[PDB]
Formats: sequence, C-alpha cells, structure tokens
Amino acid sequence: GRSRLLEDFRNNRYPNLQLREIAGHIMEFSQDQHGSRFIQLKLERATPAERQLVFNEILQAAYQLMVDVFGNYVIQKFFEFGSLEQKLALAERIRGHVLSLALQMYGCRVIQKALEFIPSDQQNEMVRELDGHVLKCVKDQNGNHVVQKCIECVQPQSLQFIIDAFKGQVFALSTHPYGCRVIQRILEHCLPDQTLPILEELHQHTEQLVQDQYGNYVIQHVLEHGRPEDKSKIVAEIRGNVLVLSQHKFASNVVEKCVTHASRTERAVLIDEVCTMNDGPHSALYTMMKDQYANYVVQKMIDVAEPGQRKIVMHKIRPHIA
Repeated sequence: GRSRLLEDFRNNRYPNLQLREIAGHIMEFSQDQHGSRFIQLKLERATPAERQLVFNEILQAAYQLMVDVFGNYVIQKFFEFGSLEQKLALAERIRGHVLSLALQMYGCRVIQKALEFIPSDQQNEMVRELDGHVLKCVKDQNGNHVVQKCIECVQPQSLQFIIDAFKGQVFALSTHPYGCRVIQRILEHCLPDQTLPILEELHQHTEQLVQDQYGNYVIQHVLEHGRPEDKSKIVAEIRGNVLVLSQHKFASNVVEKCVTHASRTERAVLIDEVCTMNDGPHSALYTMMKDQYANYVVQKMIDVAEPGQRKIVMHKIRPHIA
C-alpha cells in the first residue's frame, strides 16, 4: 500500500508539509489523487531550487507520469511554472512519442501544455511527428485536443501539412463531433491562404452542412466570425429556402444566424421572402410562428427587422388564431 508519509499526509497529519519534506516519495505522491494536488499547488509558488529538487526526482520516469491520471498534472505544472531547462528536458523525453502521447487520455494534456509553453523550435519538432497521422489525430477522442492546440499555438507555416491533409476532407471533418472543433480552430487562427481552401470546401457543401448535427455549427461559426464575402455565400444558400430550413432541427439555427448576421439588404430580402411566401392553405409566416424551430427565426426577424418591414410582418401576424 501507500508509504506511511503519503498515508499520514492524506490523513491530515501534516498541516505544513513542504516539498523538501517529501523527498524520496515524489513519484508516489505525483500519482496519488491528493499527493498530486499538493505538488501542483506547491510548484505554483515554490522557489526555483525547490522546483528543481522535485524535478530531479521525477525526470527519470517522467514519461510514466505523463500517461498517469494524476501524474500528468505535475508534468503540466512544470511546463507552466518551470525553468526553460526543465521544459527542454521534458521535450526531449517527449521526442519520438508525440503521437503515442497525443492519442493517450492523459498524455494529450501534457502535449497541449507543452505547446503552450515551449519555443517555436520544439513546438515544430513536436508537431512534425504528427505528419502522416493528422486525420487519425483529428478524429481521435484525445488527439483532437492536440491538433486544436497546435492550431492555436504553433506558427502557421508549421501547420501547412495539417491544412494540406484536410484537402477533400472538410465535409467529413465538419460533420464529425471532434473534427468540427478542429475546423473551427483553423478558421480562427490560420492565415488567409490556409483558410481559403477550407472555406472553399465549406461553401461547396453548405447545403448538406446546414442540416448536419455538427455541420450546422461550423456554418454558424462562419456566420458569427466570418468575412462578409463568406457570410454572403451562406446567406445565398438559405435564400429561397427560409421556409423549409426554418422548420429543421439544425438548419433553423443557421437561418436564425443569417437573420442576425447578414447585411442590411440581405436581412431585408430574407424577411421579405417569408412574408410573400406561401405554405399550402396559408402564408409562410403562418406556418413558421407555431413551429417548434421556425418560431425562433420569426422572433429574431422581428427584433432585427427595420421598422418599415416590421409593420408588414406583424400585419400578416394579426390574425392570431394560434
């Protein structure tokens, strides 16, 4: 079982336990739920000498801590508050195992913390081990977190191979629960020469994407943060389909975002379309106001409809039989 020191620490025998006092017991404390938290907090404010004593004791088996549910946190604290020399030694222990670690439940968090704190050179050395394994990491439950972090942290030129790997896969990745998150990071951090081919594929498949459970969120992202040129193309896809997409579980979200983020003239054309459109025995507005999804589009159209059209809308809304 546990060492007596760790057991006593857990039983609150030592209210002032110090890092120097757990010498020889550091690997064990690091892998204990409470011993790890103790070390995590102490490293935040330990003197550099105190950090090095902890480090000298875990360096030899750092990899073992990296893939441990509690030990990974201690490794992360070193990337966060340690010296350049310690981060460098950890990077060296990581070399050749980036893929293995990225696909590991705890190791992926070590890679993320490392990317956030190491030099461009070691970031590049790490990201390059993912070459030829991009699509696998993007779709992996642990690996997608590493790819997302690379995109937020690494120089864009060093991310080109990741963009290249997405060629022709944007539709599949955008309709993936983990892949859709990677696509959103690309849109937020990459250079225009890199986002261009991605947006090109999103535009090509907008019709299908707006109806997908994950894909609609990627499209909403472009509507919320994109360039006008890109928002206009998406609005164009919704135009002439406001009625039908409004009643769709997922597409209704995109329609809503179009009403909210399209140009002045665009919002008008869309609102107009809903007033003059018909749906069998009634108007489009009629059917939409009472639909579990389409009602939100009608609401938002009000809050944004320029006074001129607002009147008109509600005018056909008067007949309140519902």
